[PDB]
Amino acid sequence: PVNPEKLLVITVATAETEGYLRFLRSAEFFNYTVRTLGLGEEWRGGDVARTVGGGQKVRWLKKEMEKYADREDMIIMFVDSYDVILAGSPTELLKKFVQSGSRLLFSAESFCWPEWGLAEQYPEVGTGKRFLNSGGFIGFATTIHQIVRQWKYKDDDDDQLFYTRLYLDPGLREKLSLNLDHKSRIFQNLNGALDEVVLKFDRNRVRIRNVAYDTLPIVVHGNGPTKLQLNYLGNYVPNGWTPEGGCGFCNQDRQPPPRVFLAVFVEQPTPFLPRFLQRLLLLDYPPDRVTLFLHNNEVFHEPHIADSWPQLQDHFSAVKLVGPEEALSPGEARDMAMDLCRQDPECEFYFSLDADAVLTNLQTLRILIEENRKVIAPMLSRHGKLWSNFWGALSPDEYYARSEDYVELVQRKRVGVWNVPYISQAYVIRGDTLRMELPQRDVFSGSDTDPDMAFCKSFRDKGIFLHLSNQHEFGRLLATSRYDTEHLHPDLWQIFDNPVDWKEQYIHENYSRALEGEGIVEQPCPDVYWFPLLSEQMCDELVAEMEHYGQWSGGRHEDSRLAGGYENVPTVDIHMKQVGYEDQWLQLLRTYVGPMTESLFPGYHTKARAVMNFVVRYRPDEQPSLRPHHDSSTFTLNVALNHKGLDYEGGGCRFLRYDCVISSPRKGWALLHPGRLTHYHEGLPTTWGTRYIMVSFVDP
Amino acid sequence: PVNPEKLLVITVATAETEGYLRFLRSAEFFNYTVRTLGLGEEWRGGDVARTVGGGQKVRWLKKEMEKYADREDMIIMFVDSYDVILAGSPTELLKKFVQSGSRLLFSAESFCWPEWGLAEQYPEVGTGKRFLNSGGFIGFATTIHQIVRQWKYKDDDDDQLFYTRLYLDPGLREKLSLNLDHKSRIFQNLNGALDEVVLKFDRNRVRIRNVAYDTLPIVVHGNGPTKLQLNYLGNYVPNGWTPEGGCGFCNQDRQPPPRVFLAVFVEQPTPFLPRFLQRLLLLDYPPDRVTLFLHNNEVFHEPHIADSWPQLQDHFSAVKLVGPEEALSPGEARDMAMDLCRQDPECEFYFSLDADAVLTNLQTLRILIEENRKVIAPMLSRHGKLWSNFWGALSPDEYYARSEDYVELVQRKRVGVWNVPYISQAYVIRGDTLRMELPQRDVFSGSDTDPDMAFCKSFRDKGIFLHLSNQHEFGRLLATSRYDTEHLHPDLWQIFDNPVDWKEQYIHENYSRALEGEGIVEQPCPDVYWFPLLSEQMCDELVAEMEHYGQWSGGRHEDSRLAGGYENVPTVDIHMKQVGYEDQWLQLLRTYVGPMTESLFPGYHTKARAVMNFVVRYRPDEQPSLRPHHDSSTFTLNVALNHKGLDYEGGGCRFLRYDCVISSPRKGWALLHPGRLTHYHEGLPTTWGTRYIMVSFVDP
Ligand SMILES: *[C@@H]1O[C@H](CO)[C@@H](O[C@@H]2O[C@H](CO)[C@@H](O)[C@H](O)[C@H]2NC(C)=O)[C@H](O)[C@H]1NC(C)=O
Ligand SMILES: *[C@@H]1O[C@H](CO)[C@@H](O[C@@H]2O[C@H](CO)[C@@H](O)[C@H](O)[C@H]2NC(C)=O)[C@H](O)[C@H]1NC(C)=O
Ligand SMILES: O=c1ccn([C@@H]2O[C@H](COP(=O)(O)OP(=O)(O)O)[C@@H](O)[C@H]2O)c(=O)[nH]1
Ligand SMILES: O=c1ccn([C@@H]2O[C@H](COP(=O)(O)OP(=O)(O)O)[C@@H](O)[C@H]2O)c(=O)[nH]1
Ligand SMILES: *[C@@H]1O[C@H](CO)[C@@H](O)[C@H](O)[C@H]1NC(C)=O
Ligand SMILES: *[C@@H]1O[C@H](CO)[C@@H](O)[C@H](O)[C@H]1NC(C)=O
Ligand SMILES: O=C(O)CCC(=O)C(=O)O
Ligand SMILES: O=C(O)CCC(=O)C(=O)O
Ligand SMILES: [Fe+2]
Ligand SMILES: [Fe+2]
Ligand SMILES: [Fe+2]
Ligand SMILES: [Fe+2]
Ligand SMILES: [Mn+2]
Ligand SMILES: [Mn+2]
Repeated sequence: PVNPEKLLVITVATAETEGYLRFLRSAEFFNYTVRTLGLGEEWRGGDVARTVGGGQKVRWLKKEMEKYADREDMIIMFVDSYDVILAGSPTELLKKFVQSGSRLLFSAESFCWPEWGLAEQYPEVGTGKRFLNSGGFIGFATTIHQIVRQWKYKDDDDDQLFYTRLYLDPGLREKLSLNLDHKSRIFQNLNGALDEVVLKFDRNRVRIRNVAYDTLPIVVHGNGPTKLQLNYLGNYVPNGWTPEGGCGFCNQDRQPPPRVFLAVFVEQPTPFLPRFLQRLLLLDYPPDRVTLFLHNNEVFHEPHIADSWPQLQDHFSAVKLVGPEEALSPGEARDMAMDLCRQDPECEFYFSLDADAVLTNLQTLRILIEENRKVIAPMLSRHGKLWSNFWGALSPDEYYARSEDYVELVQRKRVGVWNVPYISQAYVIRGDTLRMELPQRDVFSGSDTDPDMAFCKSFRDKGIFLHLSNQHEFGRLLATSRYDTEHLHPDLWQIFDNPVDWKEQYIHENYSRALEGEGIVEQPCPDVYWFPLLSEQMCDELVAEMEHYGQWSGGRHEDSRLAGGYENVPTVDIHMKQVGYEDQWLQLLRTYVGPMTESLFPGYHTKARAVMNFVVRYRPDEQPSLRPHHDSSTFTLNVALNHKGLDYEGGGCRFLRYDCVISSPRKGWALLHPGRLTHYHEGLPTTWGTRYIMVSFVDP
Repeated sequence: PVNPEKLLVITVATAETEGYLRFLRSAEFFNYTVRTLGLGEEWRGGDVARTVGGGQKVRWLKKEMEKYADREDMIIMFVDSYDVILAGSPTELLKKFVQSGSRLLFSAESFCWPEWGLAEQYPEVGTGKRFLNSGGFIGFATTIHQIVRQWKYKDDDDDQLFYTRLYLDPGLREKLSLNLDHKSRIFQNLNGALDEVVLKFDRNRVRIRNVAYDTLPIVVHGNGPTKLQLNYLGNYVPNGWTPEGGCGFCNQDRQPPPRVFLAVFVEQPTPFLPRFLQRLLLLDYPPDRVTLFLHNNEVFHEPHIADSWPQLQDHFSAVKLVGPEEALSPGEARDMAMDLCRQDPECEFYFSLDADAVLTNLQTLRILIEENRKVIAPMLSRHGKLWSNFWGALSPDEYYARSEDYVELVQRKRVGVWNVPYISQAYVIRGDTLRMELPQRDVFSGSDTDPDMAFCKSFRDKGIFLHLSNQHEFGRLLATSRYDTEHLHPDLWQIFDNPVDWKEQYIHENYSRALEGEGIVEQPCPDVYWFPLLSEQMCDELVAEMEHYGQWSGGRHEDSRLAGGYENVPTVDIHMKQVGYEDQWLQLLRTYVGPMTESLFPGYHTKARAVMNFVVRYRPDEQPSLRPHHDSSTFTLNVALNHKGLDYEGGGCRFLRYDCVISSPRKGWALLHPGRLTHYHEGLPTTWGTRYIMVSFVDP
């Protein structure tokens, strides 16, 4: 049994990047002893991401190995650091090294790189990997010194070619007992083997398994174009996220805060923008520490911004509006906003927030800052769907792809802080990072690629992780796809596409409490119920939309009311069909009035069918009253839309068989009474002003 | 001006017949002085109704005229009496006689009778009547004596031929100044002039006008086959019936009573016979003075007679039943019944009453006896129609005909006691008349003519008036036309043909009071009303009819009830359609339930449409309960059909939204509640016995 105190891990790292730090954490988890070569030095090994190079590693390792040239008691494993994680213990590692019978075991990979012609010189291996990879090897310090001491080439010469040629010397391969880990018992290179690697979960740690060879590798190497696949595995392996411990590096359970530049982007017509702008005043972060930048690209939203701007200017430290008249593209506005923070050394954090992001968690900005990441996004999802503001994987084209764990993350089956290839709509970036690692202005622009993808590609090219937290519930994403802007109040038509936000804006705030009991619902007349249904904003916008149409009913107009053996009881009104709001209003009936009626009339069942839905206008100068009649409905819904006293004087609804009068209606409240046989009723005359009501004859 | 004290009317009458008495009344009305010749003598003038004769009148007049052979101061008018009425005063009569310039004025008629060949010998008259009639003449006593003294022929020789031949002597016609009343200024003979005579009304008397000659005759002579037309006129002229005085011989405004033989005839299956038989016990006449004879021709009615007979035998003086097993024809039974009274000198009055005659006036028999007529019938009419138990006129065939005043009599625009040609269904005949004037047994039989017509013809042949009183409301006539006897209780199906009698038998006695207010209707649960609808007999017969059908509902049977989003709520029941009672039950709904629902739910209007009408049977051993549900109706009718306690133990109807229970239903009473939305309800389990209810889902 080889003593783990005799094992030393050597790696190379010119800077403490997130990948290197991820490597060290995995090393410390298993109590590995790591020696890092080359910190602070300038990397002269060339663009190893694009071509060959890396000889500076061999030079640095050769110098280091002269100390141990005679240390036959020492085992050394050289590995990369930026794209390597450790999945197994030193004890298991040494046990497997001894089992190999090798004196210097190199990792094996599928490709013969960089010289593909040398493939013939390699020994024939049946079913395992055949060729050498220089990203990881392990052997006796004496044997390794005899190999690396022969380095005498340029810092930008290829390291793997150097080891390959020495390994292809049959006499040297035999003299020193060199070997390759063909079946990935110790080293797992990802390039050319993605379909062979799966995560193997344990209670408080995660590994990988090679299903081709049925092994559990110690070293996971995201070599070549597999950095993002290694990013995925590194979210779990070895103690990233565990079934019983949860994530292993997030905050989990949570004097001046850092100054922040908040950039808000309005790049398309988006619903509920006044609500979004009002919410900015409610973000739980000291506003004197926040500078606001708002780019509005829509003339449709200029009135919305204008209404909010006095409150925003009075609220935040400083404000800046870039309107549609600047003719800025989205990529130019986002480059501008980010560079305003980049060129300001007092900007410690950049917070980018799009208009379709609804932050229900007012502590979002705090939470993300405490995570102490370079880049981090809150997970936002569209209500009741899988679509959200991040990607778990990339197609080969670098386009959208669904990761293996995407649904688990979106459904918050697994929560934590996740290294992901793409984020959007909301993210917090460290100002230091913009100054030191992404100093260019063309972050979102510069190519024909979509700006939000160029942004993410810009950071992946620099080795900057893009983090995503679902540790908390942060909010949701508005549907903006086909937002019909040709209305006086377009958000009235948003009941289908954005129902949660529609309910918060238009359904009465005390509606849901009334539906749960709690003694809000009243019964002013025997079988006539009274409950809050619409908010004041819904009433005001519906009335406005009606008057904007203008074409109220006149003579010859017929309604479905029964009085004295006749249906000749008309009202001056507009039907929802005329204004194209019937489908929308029928949805309100199914979702909100139906369940209320079944609660108040136990035993009755409804699907809220209604052919007759209309807004009535009473006025002393045209039609102020409505004579006694029955409704052609099983039950009738009657919603007030303005204020008695302020907007009109005059009575409301009289139920004759009960001598019971609703004399003081309440604005967003609805009456619910039977339509036939029992509740013969009358609309009392409006004597001053104008009285609006919304009526539906449901279940005719 | 000729003194009316010089005028003497002479007529002939061997018996004080109704026609003679009618003549004398008209004579006394105008203060005429009448000398009647031949009373008590045997009539030897032959059958003047069938052929020639009447010379006995001329012989009797000749003897009488010898007293006045020299009385030039005296004017004498000879007229018939049995078929003559006087329509004018002696003063007007003498004024017209003088105006004629005649010394002996004979009446004129259209026909030259009895020798038609003598027509050529008559003077030519332009447009008036040409030939002589011996039924009336007026002249000086000296001139008349010179004519009648030449009589020397047989008692059965023709009187009119005698006068005609003397009138056709041109020298004698000239010597004595004989004339004919060509234009009916004084005498109106009806034969051949019916289309010329109309009634002329005054305030307190009635005349006739000749529209051909525009005259007002003094004497109306129903000569030949016009006796019945004279009967019609005699109902008015001169003071029979007047617009301001009413009838002039009826009682108008009304110690042992006469003994009566009451003969009841059941010659066809007739509805409501048990009610008819029960009514016999309620006729307001001392039953110890009444003998009952009942002829039942229908085996269908034998059980009905059997049930009633103990009460009838105990009630009346004596009773006699002739059943179907005697095989008596209607004419034989009516001959038998009438002859039982005829051969019994203690029978002072005969009262014949048919089973389809409903006497609503329990004083009928008294009223008719007080009228002191030989024959008299109460006017009975079929409800809401003109058909009734008399004819006003006869066709030439002696068949049915509508008289000019028939509708006025049936509608009781004119009331009185009327001389009519035909009566039926109910009449009171003086026993003396049967003994002395109609002694034959074959009154209804003897020919192929219908028995009821033979009866009336028998009396008209004897000169017996058939009287009809509409002076009071006496009753009605049942429709018996198509009485469907193939039912367990056929009278249940009589709602159309006999609705007044159907209502009295089957509709609850206190229903109509409840419909007029009076605080019978109850409201045991909020909008659930409770009123009496059916009588106990209706409930018992409907249940019996249901059990007699027997085929109650079982598994797989579906009803129109809504519970928990489903229509799977069945009852063990029978639908009215299955037993062929739906049309009948829908008529009950329209007539009785509809108007009640409109009274209790002001504003609602109904035509009582119902596809779902059925009787439910609850039993502990099959289906004792009915789970909570809604009804597929605007409102629901729910009628109990038996007694809680006596017939079943267990609850009734529970309305869940009100915690209101109808725990003690009342038999013929009905519940009336809404069917939808508000009155979710349950049928509580029947724990002992059997519970029947009648349900209708009206206005679905
Ligand atoms: C919803 O209900 C709350 C509480 O029941 C209402 O709040 C009250 O508002 C009145 C004036 O409108 C105040 O006088 C009370 O003090 C408030 N009570 C509380 C507990 O805050 C609220 O107004 C209701 N919402 C709407 C739209 O009517
Ligand atoms: C119709 O109403 C009358 C009176 O309202 C009912 O007669 C009463 O009957 C009860 C017993 O049933 C007696 O105790 C009372 O004395 C009666 N009152 C009178 C004024 O006679 C009659 O029962 C009702 N008819 C039906 C079929 O229920
Ligand atoms: O600027 C650099 C680039 C490279 N490296 C080290 O050199 C190794 C080789 O780089 P890379 O993993 O990107 O090459 P690949 O494995 O894809 O061939 C990295 O893991 C780092 O340990 C470094 O220290 N500084
Ligand atoms: O039995 C009789 C029949 C006849 N008359 C009288 O004779 C008249 C002639 O009879 P009738 O009127 O029937 O003959 P007609 O007018 O039809 O020729 C009657 O009016 C009676 O006055 C009579 O006294 N006894
Ligand atoms: C690592 O070493 C420390 C002693 O410094 C020990 O407490 C810890 O349990 C070790 N961890 C493992 C995984 O062996
Ligand atoms: C008939 O005579 C009486 C006198 O006895 C007289 O009172 C009556 O008014 C007279 N009637 C007529 C109609 O002349
Ligand atoms: O005026 C009211 O509140 C009642 C109006 C009404 O009942 C109707 O619209 O049919
Ligand atoms: O049992 C009862 O009285 C109620 C029965 C009922 O409601 C029905 O027949 O539908
Ligand atoms: Fe309308
Ligand atoms: Fe209404
Ligand atoms: Fe049924
Ligand atoms: Fe029911
Ligand atoms: Mn590498
Ligand atoms: Mn005559």
